[PDB]
Parts: sequence; structure tokens; C-alpha cells
Amino acid sequence: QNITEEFYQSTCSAVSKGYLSALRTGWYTSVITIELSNIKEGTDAKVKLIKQELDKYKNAVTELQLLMQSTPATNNRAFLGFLLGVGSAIASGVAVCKVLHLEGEVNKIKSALLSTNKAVVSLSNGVSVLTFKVLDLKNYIDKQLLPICSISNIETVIEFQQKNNRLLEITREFSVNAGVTTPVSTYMLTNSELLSLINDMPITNDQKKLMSNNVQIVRQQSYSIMCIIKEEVLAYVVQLPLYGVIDTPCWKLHTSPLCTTNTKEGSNICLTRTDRGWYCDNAGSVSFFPQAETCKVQSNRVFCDTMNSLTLPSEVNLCNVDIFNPKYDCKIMTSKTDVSSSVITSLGAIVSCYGKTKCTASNKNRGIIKTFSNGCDYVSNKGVDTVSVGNTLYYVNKQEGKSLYVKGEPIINFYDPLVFPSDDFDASISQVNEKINQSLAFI
Amino acid sequence: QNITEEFYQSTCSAVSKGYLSALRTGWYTSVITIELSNIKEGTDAKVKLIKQELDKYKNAVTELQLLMQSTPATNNRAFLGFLLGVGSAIASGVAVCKVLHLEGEVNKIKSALLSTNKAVVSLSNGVSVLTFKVLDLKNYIDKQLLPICSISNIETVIEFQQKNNRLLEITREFSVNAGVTTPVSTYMLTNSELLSLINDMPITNDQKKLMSNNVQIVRQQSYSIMCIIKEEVLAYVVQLPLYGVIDTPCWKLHTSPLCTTNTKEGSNICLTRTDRGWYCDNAGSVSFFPQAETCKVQSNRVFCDTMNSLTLPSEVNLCNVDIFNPKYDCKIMTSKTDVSSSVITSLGAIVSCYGKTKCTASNKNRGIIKTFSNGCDYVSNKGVDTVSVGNTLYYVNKQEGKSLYVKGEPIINFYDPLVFPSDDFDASISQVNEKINQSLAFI
Amino acid sequence: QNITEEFYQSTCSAVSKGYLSALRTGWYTSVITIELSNIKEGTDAKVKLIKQELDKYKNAVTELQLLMQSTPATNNRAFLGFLLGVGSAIASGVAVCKVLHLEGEVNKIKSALLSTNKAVVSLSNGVSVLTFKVLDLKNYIDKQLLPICSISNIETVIEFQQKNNRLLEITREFSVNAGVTTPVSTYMLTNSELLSLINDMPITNDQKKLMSNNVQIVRQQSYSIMCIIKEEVLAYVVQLPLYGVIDTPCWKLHTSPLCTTNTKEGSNICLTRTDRGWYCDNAGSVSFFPQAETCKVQSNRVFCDTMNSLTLPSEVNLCNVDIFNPKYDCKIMTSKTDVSSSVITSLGAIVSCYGKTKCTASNKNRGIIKTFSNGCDYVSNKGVDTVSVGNTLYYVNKQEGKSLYVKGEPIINFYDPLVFPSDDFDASISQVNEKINQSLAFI
Ligand SMILES: *[C@@H]1O[C@H](CO)[C@@H](O)[C@H](O)[C@H]1NC(C)=O
Ligand SMILES: *[C@@H]1O[C@H](CO)[C@@H](O)[C@H](O)[C@H]1NC(C)=O
Ligand SMILES: *[C@@H]1O[C@H](CO)[C@@H](O)[C@H](O)[C@H]1NC(C)=O
Repeated sequence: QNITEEFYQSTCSAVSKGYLSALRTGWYTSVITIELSNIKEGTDAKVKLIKQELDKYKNAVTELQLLMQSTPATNNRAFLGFLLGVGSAIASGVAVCKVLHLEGEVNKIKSALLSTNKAVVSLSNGVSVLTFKVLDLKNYIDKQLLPICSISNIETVIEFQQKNNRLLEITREFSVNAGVTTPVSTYMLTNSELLSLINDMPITNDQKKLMSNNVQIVRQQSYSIMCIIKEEVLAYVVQLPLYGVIDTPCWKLHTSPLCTTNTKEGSNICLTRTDRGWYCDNAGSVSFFPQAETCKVQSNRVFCDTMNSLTLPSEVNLCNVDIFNPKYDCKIMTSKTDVSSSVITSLGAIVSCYGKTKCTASNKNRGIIKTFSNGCDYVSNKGVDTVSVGNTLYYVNKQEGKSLYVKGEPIINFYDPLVFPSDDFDASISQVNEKINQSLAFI
Repeated sequence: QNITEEFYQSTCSAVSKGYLSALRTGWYTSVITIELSNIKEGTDAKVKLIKQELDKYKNAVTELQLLMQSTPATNNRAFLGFLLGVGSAIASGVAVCKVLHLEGEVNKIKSALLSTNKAVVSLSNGVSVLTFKVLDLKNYIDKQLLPICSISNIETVIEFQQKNNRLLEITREFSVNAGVTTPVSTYMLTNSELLSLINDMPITNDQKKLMSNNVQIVRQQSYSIMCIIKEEVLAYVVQLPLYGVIDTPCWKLHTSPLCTTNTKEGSNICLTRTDRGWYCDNAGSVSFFPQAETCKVQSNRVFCDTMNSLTLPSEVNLCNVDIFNPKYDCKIMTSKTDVSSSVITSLGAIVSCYGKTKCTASNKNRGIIKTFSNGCDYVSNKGVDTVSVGNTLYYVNKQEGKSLYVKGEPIINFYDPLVFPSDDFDASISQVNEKINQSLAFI
Repeated sequence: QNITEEFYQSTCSAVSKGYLSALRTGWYTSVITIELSNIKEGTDAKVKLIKQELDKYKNAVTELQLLMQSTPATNNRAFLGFLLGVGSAIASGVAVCKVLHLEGEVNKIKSALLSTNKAVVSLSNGVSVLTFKVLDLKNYIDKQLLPICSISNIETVIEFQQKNNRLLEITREFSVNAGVTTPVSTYMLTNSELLSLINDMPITNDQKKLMSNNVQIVRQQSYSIMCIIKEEVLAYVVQLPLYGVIDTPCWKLHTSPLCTTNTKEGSNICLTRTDRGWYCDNAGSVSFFPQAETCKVQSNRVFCDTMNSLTLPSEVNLCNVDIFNPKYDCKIMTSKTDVSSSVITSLGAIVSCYGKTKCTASNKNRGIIKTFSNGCDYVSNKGVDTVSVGNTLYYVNKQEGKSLYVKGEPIINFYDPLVFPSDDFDASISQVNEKINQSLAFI
């Protein structure tokens, strides 16, 4: 659609709006199965290759049984990303997998898939899961390999290597991942199977269209949890994202340090808005994502995970127009570190140029077209292809869109360096004012 | 076994105990070899496919020789994770690989594996390494391909593609990993080979049982170091973990911010125990792992790496019962950032609810069963399936175990906001008291 | 060459010099193509396997077309690594891929590769890109599969599975990577193709030699961007690194906390040089890399990316000899956290030993040879194989080189604990002096 951007000279920040939301709010767990064969069996070259591929099948099953001597688990914890909470990503999938170990539970799944490959099963604890038999190695081995150290053809040797290769690759992934994988590969769930799973999935037609048109993103936000091998059934849970928030406005906040440009070294004070990240309207509040690198962007669609978010009042948006607004305490950090750098935005580039640093913006066909002076400045991607700050070359995003340079005095000029609080990583406008008042009292 | 949990209302923290240790304390280096063939050789379709697979073999060897023009190296450095030291993970493996470049050293290995595939070799510097020949491409090429632009069969074309595929995949992994890979794949070392390596390994019967029952974890903590190609031998060092600490008590500390709940904005002070992470008794002290996500958990067994640990006095455990104890200076951080979030624990969930945030705990079959008020609170996973804080849904771990809610006044109530030190990421109880005393002196 | 190291007892730091630079300063974008076939077509076992592999070809094309419904994008942001700027890594490649969607542009590439596989094409916006047709599936399908539900041979079934496997694997990588991959695999660009691309690349003979001898590093610093499928052409952009800075001196700075060793707990003050990382002379300044783990090291050659760098005055090197020099304000952090740890350097080990921690250096053949006392100390890798601090065992790098122990009084002794500022993560020598002067004024 229409991506736009506004740069705020007063606070050394830029906001890119025009994006639409696609937020991971929940999980849907499906049970993928592979029906196994339980077999016990002079020789020629064609049969020797079959027995070789057959031992790869036996060892793969043995390896997966050895891998599941314990509850499946992943690694769990105990700018503002350090403010986020701590979830357990696969807790819902592990719970479903715990149910499959109850006796008779696997038999319910084995029975529902006897006449078809797609089925919805209600488990003993009342959870409605979608079940899927993607490979019937039982039917192949018992009907195309059991008739054989007897006669054989090589068209069978090849077809068995093709059909067994999926189980071998699924085992490889689970082996180097301790039974939990993300993203979900095409061996765990092919593109045809995933699209079929999304269509038979119980969701809105909006969610189906969104997931089908972005299967690569659905893969990156899914988990494959190796579950159980019991009664000739190989089952692993695939945990798929639910997008409960769709098509709400999103905007990306880019920030860079704002410093004074005095010549005498050590006299300079700096200030940086710390609330950078993705923002999306969500249920009367704003879902704020401090680590924007956790969100995936596809054109104007933004895919984030609410586990990596804070829920803030919508008044946080006021910090972009008036950082001194009386309704929200805008978060900033203070420092005396005036180092030069640049932040590439959606439609331009913020340049924090200080000291003796050479800062330019160039075009590919003409070279330098603008030389930045000391301070925090901005250039749009129209006519500009590269930005240089020191020895670092930045390419700018060449996506179409309009920028707006909002002129304003840098707020760092309003502060007396003698009473400026420094080394505050987690501060705000009011906290700095409160500390300056305490220092001015002692003077 | 028996996992239990205690929540401390006074300090907004929870401790999960009942776990057993499995700590990576050292390394064992083994030398895996692949015996190569040194060959120089109208045509039909079956031979054409053999010559195609033969050039894949030549290019794989050429590619691995080009990759080892230099010493193998990985990337090295120069809540409390920033306190950890800096190791060189593959320093022991690289040292062993440096020895294999000394002349006559590879010949010692080539000779020991002439009659068998398992052998222990004493190297020139006196290191006892386990040597393993996993693929003899020399024997296959010289006996099944050298007899051939002559007659041929397709059962050979297939068997050569199968046997050569391992060298092709080992080359692929080393190519996109600069010769150092982790975890160690099934191409580097199959499950049968790894288990065989662990059994012939010189360790306790306890370590063998532990490694064999958790090969997937052993893979994730191992490195494969591409070493040398000399005299028809392809050697790469596999660096396997040593678990010198086993079956000692472990417990996981979860912490969340504790803030005052005053209505006037900006008047609230916060406090967070920063010593969260995994703790395991280890040789009279406690091995503390500040980034719990570096540890892998299998049922009640906890796999950590001592490189990611601090060695602390056992009195650090006193911070869970009495954070004001006179024997250990409990680490905390101070802030005025009262944002809402939740921390999912082993057997429940800590909820830090502040401001206007909607915080609930729900059951799948009935919906909301508890609404949290402002402050830091806790709920156990019995009867609870989800926790919601703002727009973020958390699933709780559904593992069996008993929780205990230890009531106590939040220690944040004991502090005067007028003299409260703020923005201290690396503080402690005594440091805060020392700073408050200095502020009270000036008043 | 000659790697050397100096340890500074005064500031608990060590500098390793003797390295040569190889800095990623720019990007070169090439367009890799795969010519596709557009086909629409009782049966036997050999043909059935062909139709099975043919549907894998159709589904792979359909999957890649479904993947490119949107602009390709990656994840972007919005000790001193938090000072770095924010780039858009694939902005140059995405720009080139945007040009290929203009009409007639793909036809220009399709035409230039009709008679050869290597070609340089000038695009409509005037960018000179290197074009490469690596797979002609059109020529194979239209000439070896179109003659066929008729007669067939199995030597064709095998050759088709071999030739189609590359497209299947390229699709797999793009599927689990949202169309952007790094490092660039051997399926995206084989070793023969990459070396050929580097030779036909327009660069210095120095850059060609450097890239050819370190293709594994070039792979790790490259991106493969899935671009377009139009008019029987499968095109993806490969973004290759440009090394504009080569063979300048580099040195690695290792730092560890320096604390007082008083016996009464809580009275100790600590100080840590925060400017650790890689340093390379670059165009009159110094390119400083605060997160040394982002640089890859091959023997004495150091591969870094200027996007992960700050451009500093060369006087920053003065902090190693005289941390109180009047020309550069050396960056330090202050704390009261006196925890023990070690930092493994290039040629030795720094040991910060405090409290009751057992700190030793050992040899493999004799055990402990040195016991560290409280403070910050150092040992070289000559005669030393392991260092132990608490329950953590460190192996030291066994590379050849000379160390120099520069004796000096620890600067932490020069500070009065009563007026020592604490919890300053982003401080400097002058900022600490400025704060001590303010505290001494109030006293
Ligand atoms: C605190 O500081 C602000 C601005 O610096 C000022 O407007 C306000 O009056 C001060 N309050 C007190 C109590 O000093
Ligand atoms: C320091 O503060 C603590 C508690 O705030 C108090 O018990 C102690 O007496 C104080 N010491 C001094 C020297 O002020
Ligand atoms: C600041 O401190 C330094 C050293 O602590 C001293 O040399 C200098 O004179 C002080 N300056 C002032 C204005 O107090």
C-alpha cells in the first residue's frame, strides 16, 4: 500500500507507518503421523540394496525411540527487550504430546486414520486436534517388500529409497535438534500438506488466506515436536501459529543518539529515545515490540509474536510528536558517548554525526550529493542510494514511499550539562527532570 | 522424579527444585577418519553416471583441501550473563588437530586402522585419542570402480551414490560452517557410531549410561573440526563433552520485577532480583548459570556448560528465603519502569501486573478463574492452562508437581521513594543501602 | 606470521597484534538463473518414477511462485555493541531484484545466456551485474523427457533425479528461510561456480586471491535472495562481499574486571575497560568491532564487517599503554561486583580471581604449575594447557607466539571507595573523574 515516514529533528527519531498487522496470539496443535511397519526379516545385488535401505529404516525407528526417553523440552529463560516477560513456547504442544502417552489414546488416532488421511480427533482431555497421516510405510513394506532373498527389480529399490528418505530426513532433523525443530521443514510437512492443513483448519477465511499466502512465514513461526512411537504409529506434534490480530495499523519507530556538538571534548551530553521497535494497534492498547528484528516483514504486512511484546497505552504514540507531553512518560537513555553512526529506516536514513567523522549521502551515478554536519540529521531514499558514516557504508532501502522532514530544535539543547544525569539506560523524561531537580537543590 | 516449586511474594521470585545435574566440565577429542582413494582415470549411460559421481568425489576432496589452508577457528569473544568469562571452545580440538600435521603422525593413525576400525592411538605429544575409520572409500573405489569405459551394471551406480553421499554431505556442512560444526550431525557421526564411540570411550559406567540415553544432547554439545587431508586419509576431530559433575541437586530461580502500586504516575519504584538462572551444587560451591536458556532440560536432568557459569558460595541460596540475610549480598536491579509481564515457571506463573493492564489466569474448559490485582502474584499450573497479561497469552507448563505460595510483604514497600536509587542494573541489597545512607546524609 | 601479545597488569587487559585485515566494505550483486521447462503432460514402473520426479519439479516451481508474492525482506533492527548503527543488509540485493520485475528486463537476461553461461548484463537502471545460468532444466526436460507413457530406461530416471535434486534443495532452503539465506549453500552456488564467479568478477587480483583462498568465509558473508520466476527463468540474486580494506594491521583487545582485594565484603570497587574487541587500521582512523565474535579469523587473517564497527580516532590505541592519556577518553565500566572469571586470549589467559575462588593454571603432563592470588593476573600459553577458575575449566589456545607481561600497579588502587561512582556501564576515565569531583565538592 502507501508506506510513509516522518523524521523528527527534535528527538533524532523517525516513524514509518502504513503497515498492517499479523500478530501471533495463540497456538493450534496438530498431530502428524507416519504409519510404520513392524518386520523382523544367499543374496544378490538388488536385494542387498533393499536390505541396506531396510536397516536404515530399522535404525531410524530405533533412533527415534531412543530420543524419546524423556519429556520434550526446549531452551527457556528464567532496545527495551530486557523488559519482556518469559514464556514457554512449546508448552501447549508438549501438553498435547503428554496426552498421547495415555493408554488407548494412540489407538483412537490409529483408528480414525484407517479409512482416510485427514481426521479430527477429540482426545481424552477434550482437546480437538487435527490428525494427519502423511506416510504409510506399513502399507508399502508389507505389500512391496514382504513378498521378498527372492526375485526383485531395481524399480522397487529406487522407489523404496525415495519413500524411506522422508523418515530418514525427519530423523536427522530431530537428532540435531533434541526432538524440537523450528522452522518446520518440508520433510516434516510439505507445502501441499501444510496448505491442506490450513484449509481443513478451523479458522476464519481471513486467516486461511493470510496463512496460505505466507506459508514461509507460518513455517518460521511453527514448531515440530517429536512425540511418540507406539503401536506402529510415528506421531509428532506440529504447533502452528494463530493470528488473532490481523490488519490493524502498524508503525516502526527508529531512534538514534542525539548529542550536543560542542568542540571541547568531554563537555557533550547525549540522549536517545529507547522506545524504538514495532508498534501495532491491538485491542484498545498498543502492542510494542522493542526488538524489531524479531518481526518478519512481507511487503506492508508485519508478522510479530505477542510473546515478544509489551502492552502499552496508546498514548505512547504521543512521544513522536511531543516528547514532553503530559500524558505519557517517554522513555530515553542518557549518556556522554557521542559516537557517530547511522540507522537505515524504511524510506531513508538517520545520521548521528559527531566529532571528526565524515558523514555523506551518495548516489550511484554521481557520488556525494550531501555532506552532513555535526548533529542528528536525515535523508530520504529518493535520489539517495548509499549513506557513509566513517568507514561504514550503508545501502538504503529503495522501496517507494514519501518522507517528511519535521523540523524542530534538538531537545538536548534544553539541558544544562552541569546537572545532566548520565549513564541511565532505563530512564524517562520525568525521571531525568526529577534527578535534575535533586541536583539543582544541592546547588 | 519429584519437581517442586516455591513462590516468594516478598521478592517476586520462584524456585523450582528436584532436578539433577549433568554439567559439561571438560572435553574428549576423537579423530574420525575416512580412507580415500587416489585415482586419475566412448562411454555409455551407466558409466556416464559413474563418472559423474566420481567427479563429485574428486571435487569434494579438492574442496576440503582448499578449505584447510589455515588453522581452524570459530567466533570468539574478547540476566547476569555479562559477568561471565570468555573461553575458546575448540581450543582442545584445534590443539589435537595441530599435532596431526606433524610428519609421520597421520601414518601412525593410517597404520593402526589397517586391521580394524576402532583403535586408541598415542600421539607424539602423548595425548591418548580414540581413532575411528567410518568410511573406506579407498577399498570401494579400488575394488569396484577400477575394474572399469568398460562393462558396468546399475546396481553399482546406485551403491556408489549411496556410499559417496556421506562424503558429499560432510563437505556441504564444512563448507557453510568454515570447517567447524555444532551440533555434530549424523553424517559426521551416525547414531550407531556415536554410541560405539561412547562405549569404547574411557569414562565411568555412569557417564556412558548418561551419554547413551541422551545422545541428542551429546550431539548439541559437541563440535566437529575439519582437520587434515594427507596420504589418502580424511581426518576431522570430533570434540565430545565430558560430564564431570553428575546427579547433584539443581534448582531454577525465576524472577520478575516488583513495583509499588501507587496511582499517581511516576511515583512508583521497582526492584528485581537479578540472580535468576540455573543453580547446581558443584564441589562445595554452587555453579550458577545466569542465562538459563543455555541449559538443556530432559525430564528432571539438566545439561549445562560450566563455561557459561559463575562459581558462587552456596550461601547464595539464602537469598530465596531471606533476601536481607547477613551472609550473602543478594543481587538486585532498581528501576522506575513498572511495565506488566509474566514469567512462566516450571510449575506455575509469576505475574507482575501494573497500571491498567488486564492480567488473568484461565482454564481451557471454563475461561477466566482468577483476575490479578496490581502487584506481583503467582498461580500454580494445577487447574490453570493459560495466563494473560495485556495482549500476550502465555501457556503454562503442564508438568506434574506441587507448588507452595510463601506469603510475605513485598520488600519494595520498605523503601522511601524520595531516596530510592534508580537505574542500577548491577546492584545489590548492600549497595542500595549504602547509597540510601549517602542520600539521607545530604538531607 | 608473527602473533604477539602484551598483558597490562595496570588495567587487566591484553592486546594481541600481528593480524591482517579483510573488511567487508561493500556488496556485489550477481544474478544466478535456472532455465525452466514449461510442460503440461497406462503407465509402467520406470515411467511412474519419472512422473513422480516430474511432479516434484512442478510443485517446486509452484512453491517458489507462491513464496514470491511480496518484496523479499529479512529481519532488521530499529561489550559496546549497543553503540553500533543499524543497516539493511540486503538493501542492495533487493534493489537489484526490484529491477528484474520491470518488463523486458528478464528477457534481456534470458537472451544474453542463450549462447553461453557467463555474461555481464547492463540493466535498465544502469547497474552492471554478472549473470550466470547454472542449470538448464529446459534443455533436459524438452530433449530427454518429452520424447516420452512410452518406452523408457532407468538410466534416465536416475539422471533426472540427480539433475532435479538441486532445484528441490534450493526450494527447501528458501522455504525455511522466507526466500533469504545466509550462508550461501553449495546448492545455491557450487564451489566451482563460486570460484568461477570470483574470477570473472571485476575486482583486484588481490581480492580474487583472497576470496578464492577463503571461499568458506565468502559463503558465510553472502546472501542468496530469491527474486523472480518469469518467462521460464528462475532467478535469485547472490549478494557477495566486497573487501575494500585488505592487509592493514589488526589487533584484538581482551579485557577483564579489575577489583580491589580487601577482605571485608562489600568494600571492594571494580573497574573494567569496555573497549574490548577487534581493531583494524582503516583509512586514517581505526575500525573498532566491539563484538569480536562477529569477526571470523583464519590464521592471521581477520574477516570483519564494517556494519558491525565504529570508526574511532587512532588515538584509541593509547588506552593500552596509558589509560590516563590526555588525547583519548578511555571507556570503562564501574561496578562493585567482584566475581571471578577468566578470559582466554590469543596467546594466554587473563585471570580475574577474587574472594574464595580457586584459580590455577595447569599442564596436561604435570597438573597445577601456578596458583593465582586475588587480583587480576595473566599467564602465557607456553607450558600451560588449561586454566581453572572455580568450577570452570578453560583450555588455552596452543598457537605459537610470544607474550609479554607488562608490570604495573592496578589503577583501581588509585580510587577512594567512599566517592567511587558505581553501576556505570557506559563511562570513561574523564566521566569518573568528573563525578568524583562532584562528590568531593559535597564533602
Ligand atoms: C522539576 O523540574 C521541572 C523541570 O526541570 C520543573 O518544571 C518542576 O517545577 C520541578 N519540580 C520541583 C519540585 O523542583
Ligand atoms: C546504612 O543503612 C542501613 C539501612 O538503611 C542502616 O541500618 C545502617 O545503620 C546505615 N549505616 C550508616 C553508616 O549510615
Ligand atoms: C577533577 O578531578 C581531577 C582528578 O580527580 C583533578 O585533577 C581536577 O583538578 C578536578 N577538577 C575539578 C574542577 O575539580
